[PDB]
Amino acid sequence: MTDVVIVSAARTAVGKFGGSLAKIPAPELGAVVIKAALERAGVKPEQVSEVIMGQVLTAGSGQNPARQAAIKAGLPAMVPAMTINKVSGSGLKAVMLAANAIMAGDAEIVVAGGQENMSAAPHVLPGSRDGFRMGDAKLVDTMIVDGLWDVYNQYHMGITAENVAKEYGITREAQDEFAVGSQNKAEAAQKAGKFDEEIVPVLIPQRKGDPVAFKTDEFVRQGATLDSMSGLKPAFDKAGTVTAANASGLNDGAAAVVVMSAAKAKELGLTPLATIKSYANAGVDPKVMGMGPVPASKRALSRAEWTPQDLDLMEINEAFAAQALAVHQQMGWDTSKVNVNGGAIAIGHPIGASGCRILVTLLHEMKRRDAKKGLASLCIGGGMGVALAVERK
Amino acid sequence: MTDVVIVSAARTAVGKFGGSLAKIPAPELGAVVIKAALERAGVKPEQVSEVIMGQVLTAGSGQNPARQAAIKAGLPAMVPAMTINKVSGSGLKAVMLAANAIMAGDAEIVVAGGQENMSAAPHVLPGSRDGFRMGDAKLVDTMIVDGLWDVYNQYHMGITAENVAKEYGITREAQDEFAVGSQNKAEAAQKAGKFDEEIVPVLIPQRKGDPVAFKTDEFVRQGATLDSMSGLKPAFDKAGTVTAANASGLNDGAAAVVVMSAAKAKELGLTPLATIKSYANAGVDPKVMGMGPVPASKRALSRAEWTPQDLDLMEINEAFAAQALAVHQQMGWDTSKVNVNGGAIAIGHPIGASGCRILVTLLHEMKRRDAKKGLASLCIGGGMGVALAVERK
Amino acid sequence: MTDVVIVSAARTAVGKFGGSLAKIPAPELGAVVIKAALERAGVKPEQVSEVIMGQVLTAGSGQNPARQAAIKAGLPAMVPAMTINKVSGSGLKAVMLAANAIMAGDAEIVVAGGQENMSAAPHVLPGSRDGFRMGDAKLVDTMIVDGLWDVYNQYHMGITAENVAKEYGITREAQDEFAVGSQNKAEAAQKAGKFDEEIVPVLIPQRKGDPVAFKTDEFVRQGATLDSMSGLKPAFDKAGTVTAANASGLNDGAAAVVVMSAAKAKELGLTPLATIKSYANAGVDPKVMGMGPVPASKRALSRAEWTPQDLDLMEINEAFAAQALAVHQQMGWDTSKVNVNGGAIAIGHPIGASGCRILVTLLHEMKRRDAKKGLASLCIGGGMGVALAVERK
Amino acid sequence: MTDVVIVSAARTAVGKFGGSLAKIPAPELGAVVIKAALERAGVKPEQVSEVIMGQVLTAGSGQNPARQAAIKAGLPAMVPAMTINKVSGSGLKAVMLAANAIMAGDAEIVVAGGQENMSAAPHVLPGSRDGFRMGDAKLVDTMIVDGLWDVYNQYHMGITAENVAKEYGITREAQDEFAVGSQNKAEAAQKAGKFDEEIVPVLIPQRKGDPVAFKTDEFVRQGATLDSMSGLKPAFDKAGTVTAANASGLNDGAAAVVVMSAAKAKELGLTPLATIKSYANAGVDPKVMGMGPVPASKRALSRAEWTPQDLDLMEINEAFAAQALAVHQQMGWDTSKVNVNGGAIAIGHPIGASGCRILVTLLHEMKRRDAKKGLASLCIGGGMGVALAVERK
Repeated sequence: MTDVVIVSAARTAVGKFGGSLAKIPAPELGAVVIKAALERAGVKPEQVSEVIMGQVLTAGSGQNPARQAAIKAGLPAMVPAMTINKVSGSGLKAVMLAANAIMAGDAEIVVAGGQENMSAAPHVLPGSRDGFRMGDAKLVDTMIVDGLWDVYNQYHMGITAENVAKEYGITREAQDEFAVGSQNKAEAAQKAGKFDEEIVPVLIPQRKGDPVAFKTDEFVRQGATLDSMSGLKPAFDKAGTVTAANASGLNDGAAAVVVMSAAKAKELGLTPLATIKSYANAGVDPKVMGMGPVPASKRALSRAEWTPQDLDLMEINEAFAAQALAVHQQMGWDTSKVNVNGGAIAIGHPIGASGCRILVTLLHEMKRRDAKKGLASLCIGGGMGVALAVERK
Repeated sequence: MTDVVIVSAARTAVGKFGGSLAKIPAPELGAVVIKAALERAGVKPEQVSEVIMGQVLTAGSGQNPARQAAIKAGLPAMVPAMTINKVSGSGLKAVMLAANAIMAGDAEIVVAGGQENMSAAPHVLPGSRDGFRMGDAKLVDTMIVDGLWDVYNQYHMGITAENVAKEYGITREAQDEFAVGSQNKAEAAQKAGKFDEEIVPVLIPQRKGDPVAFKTDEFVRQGATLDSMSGLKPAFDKAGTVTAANASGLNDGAAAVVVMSAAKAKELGLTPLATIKSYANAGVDPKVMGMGPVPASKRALSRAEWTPQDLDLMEINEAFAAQALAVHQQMGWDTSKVNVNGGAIAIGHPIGASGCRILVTLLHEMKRRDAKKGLASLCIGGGMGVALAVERK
Repeated sequence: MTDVVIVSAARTAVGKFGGSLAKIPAPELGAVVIKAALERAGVKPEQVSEVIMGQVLTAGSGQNPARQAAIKAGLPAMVPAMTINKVSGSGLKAVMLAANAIMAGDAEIVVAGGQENMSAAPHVLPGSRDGFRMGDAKLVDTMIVDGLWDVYNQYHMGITAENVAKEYGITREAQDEFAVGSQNKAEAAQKAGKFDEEIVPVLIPQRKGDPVAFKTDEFVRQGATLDSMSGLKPAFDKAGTVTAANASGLNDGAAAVVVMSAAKAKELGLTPLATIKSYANAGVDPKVMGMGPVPASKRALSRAEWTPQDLDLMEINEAFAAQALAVHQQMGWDTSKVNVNGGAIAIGHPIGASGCRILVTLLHEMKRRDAKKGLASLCIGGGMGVALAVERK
Repeated sequence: MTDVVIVSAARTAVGKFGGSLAKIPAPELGAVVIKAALERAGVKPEQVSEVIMGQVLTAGSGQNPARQAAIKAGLPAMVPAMTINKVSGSGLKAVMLAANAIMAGDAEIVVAGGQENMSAAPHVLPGSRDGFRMGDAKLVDTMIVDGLWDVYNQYHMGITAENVAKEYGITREAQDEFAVGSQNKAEAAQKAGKFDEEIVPVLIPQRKGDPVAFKTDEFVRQGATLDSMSGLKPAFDKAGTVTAANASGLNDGAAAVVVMSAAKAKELGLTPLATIKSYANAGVDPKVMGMGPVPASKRALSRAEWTPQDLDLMEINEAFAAQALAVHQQMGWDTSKVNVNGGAIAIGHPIGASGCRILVTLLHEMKRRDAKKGLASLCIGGGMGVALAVERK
């Protein structure tokens, strides 16, 4: 059939919970990256066939957050858009959907990624429409129930990370060591300007002044040490191993890529960043959802006819050190090539955006080191994984 | 390219607002129809490659509503699922994504549809994290803001219907006539048992008694007359034309179809209900979103190399009589072949499910009258349409 | 100092929970009875020195509910008013404060009573001003927390009634005979027109035609039998004696009397309903709050130099059969003189009003029988009692 | 009826909105002053006949806040208590009711005052019991609606201040100058230690450390100048005179006095702080509620047979400089004898407590300077005033 290529890539910086992006709605972050990614590609808004954006947390967001991002980015009304939710998989699954559509001949050019503002997620009042005839009622945190809580077992994602830690023998000390590594890798990449090219600024309005650009991954902890972690108390289970320091955060951000067939890029005179080599999803038991990247990455590698050793660089999302370590244990690949600029423990985890955020990061680093074969993969609440492989000439 | 077929199709009856389905969460509705479509197909749950369900209103619904439906339907954890939101387009867009993934080689068997419980939609409290230092605060109705309110113009979907009525000269009296036709057609279909085959029952628990089977479209008003409608006051604009009787309702329901390649159905010994001939989306100005089906249906017909006159049967969703009538005026096709068993004014409009609900109704009627060429289409809040054409041997 | 007289008495009928008064704010109910009590007394609004109304549930009620009722009853701005809260004692305590003011020469004519709309009580959101940075938050039922919940032991008034039943050996059977007696006596009183004179109609706006006059104690169960109660489940504790049928309900209503010195009444040419003989409060352990009426009634009788046997008629509130029966047990008086027209189990218990409601009922029955000596008393959540004795010449 | 005397007086320091007392519920503030006032007087908890506490904002506070203060202060269950609401009049009115009760013979020893935590007042959800079938709902601020908002005119207390400013010609300049005066007087009293004796410390738990003694009027702004006020935006009306600096604030605190007959204090060997000479209430138009102290103070002076010139010392509450100035203009009294240690503009205005707070301040300063004739008065939302005159031998 047809090869799919990525012609451009952009992300916002990732905001801390209640931080610099907390008052900017997720679609407005999405618009920043859709607009930037098209500019970078040299593609006019009217040439876009569709926009697909992941967003998990949509309570009170208004009709179709992806359409809002597309319109706010300047795209004309003739360009249709769809919002998707595959939890942390969303941002990457959008690119997968774009590739399916191009391959099927349903679309020519697709802007795909994800957008999330966890800070702005509201509380919801279940049963409000009916009323509360007697007795107390509950205001439920949508960020938790819709973003972070397993339906089937009724406990937090952090408990799934405890389950994975026990199953694969991932100790508290190894978690913390992995977490310090991520922070120091991120600090080192940040301090050396390595995130400069991939980040586009978001202008934050200021009461009686000009807006200020936000363009730094403010969640990254500089000068992080093992000692600053090894004393912390477990966050989710009193006898447990997972802490605030060895899990990712609650974060805000967006990321997008522009996708088209290789034949279309050549028709337009565009040199692609990379070819999409393969992609795959996978399902696992919700109890061990952090393991999804294993069967997903294995399926993606098999579709690519690659081995884990053929890879030059990977981005494997760090929702929890416990799960990222188990994944590395089970894949057997070389971890000096994974998250070389740090991961989500340091950078943050805006759930519906991360899938494309890590792809953006992967592509920019590949180019910088002239890596030829890369993979991005993430675990997914409710027991899934997605993985996508890219190849450079 | 690979031909994609639909091998089975099932819907719940549509519940009234606060009616028989009001306490059954949308993913339980989806489960009922996923499970029945697979039974009807003769496809085991472990054969399924992916589930894709639309659901618009997801506040407090828990992680990834489509996964919830899949798991509740008895599908194993290895089967991935994803939720989508293209407003009222969702349930039909789901089927489109399924066909894309089959044609691309990404999936083999997909269960695709939509699910919605508008009755259960809650209120949300924006700003609840920060708190309310002084003064009052708004509890926002998610059904309205997320389902029924245009972002760009900040008014109800009903005003977009008034815009269309004005633009296209659709009178109050023409709307009411249409609406009475739809109710009378739905009444005739009910009395004749036309919906018996497509409807699968939902068992409604009863306090100290056996569950009761809900299996009838309880929103349908039997004995509807013009005099019952022509006296009502307009619902959205005091000088307008759109009333509660010539617009659809707020409703609960779900619908699903099982999709696979023609080669796969042959291998499995399955006789399809139909082949998917073509499909398309479209964008239009949000102010006239009701017109979405015109460019969508023209693109789908074009892709099929059919003309409007080639069609034997259509299902064009009746969000508002005003928009359904403008769509017919612009397409110029034979309206005696449209919504022959009634439409949403009568049956209801569970937004995230409607696009698959109408597909289910189309396919069952096509089979009963031996129609060969069909089309389903819907408008979409924010200014879009989708359309899908099917063909039977 | 002075003899204090009651010149007039009026009450609304008592509304069922969510029933006929549920949409009428408490001060508007209080306005009804203040206006009516003054017309019945022959006292014009500008002669009033003060208005004192009990209201327990005042969340979102607006500034000073008693002043609202006074203004709404047509009293001029020059007449001050005060709201009080002694839980169920409130409505009677108002009368006691009125009589103190008069005896001290602080006031001349006082309208005193209480008003309550339990149906309209809202939920509150504690911590709302600081916000809920992460996690679920509680909407607290003000009816329960402010009206019905013991602060010190953190359980329902119904558990205090279980405590009383156990300590004084009041059995489930005793309680149910008491409760059926109350229903039957109320039904007989309604048939005899006993409440025709005391009740002031409240006009209730209707969907269609003219407002309907609400003027009947609609909570009273006609044709109640022992068999309808002896089989029910306990309402507050598995091992309990207290049920929905042997406790009163959640109710709406108001009541007021007009109070002044005997000398002021003769100077104005008015004939009193009765003279206030004495009154008292008392405190008991919160655990057995239902016994409050014992030390309160003993103190009032002692202040009157009367014996329990001197009484012709008593109104002793029946929040719970369990506590009313223990009160009777400890006082030793003839229970056939008590609540002769039925009590709160049948009529209902609008908490801030009930203390004057029962006095109103007492005074009208005393007149009709030409009884000479009476007493009203109530228990009070948090461990108190109030009692007040009246004499007719 | 003998004279009534005040044997002791105690208050907390006044907290700023969201300040040092913010997390201490009102009845706990109440408890501090009840216990202290009894200790100062030499009265054992079990000798108390009744506790009477003002508290305006009671939404979710639990049953009978006055009783809660009494029990928390260590008074036995046998001591009855009552909460009252006459808005800002509440705390002085409680003393008035205590005096009426002693004169009447009803009580012997009464603890009276008020308590308020405005910081902690929650939001309420009106109609929550019935639910919100469609459309947005409103969370309402109970501080504003129950404490600060005029029922009849539907506007803030600040607007009643603007009414008084216009009607009595009280300029923006005159108001800023008065306000600078109050702040400067309070500053000097803090440096001098004039409040040392009246204030009782409240221990604020620290999380990190031992609990800190809160014992200073932390709202007082030291170094206040005319220049810091004279350019501020009006806070309530655009064409207005009232600002955040010439009005008091939103505050937390409690105060109580112990009251008994002169004969009783002699029997117990107790030296009064003062004799209650007289007291009065009054009503005015809600629109001009700030003038309430005029007729209340004239009525109280009249019952005392005093003239305004007879007074050695006054405490007239400063809700708004606009009304305090109008009150002084109408009474004609010596303003250098009013609020000599500063007033509410500086000290703060915890509404249900302020009427006792100013009395506590009055009594301590009267003793310090050997003043013989004193008076305390405040305005009341909804159009009222209260005044109480005291006399030292």
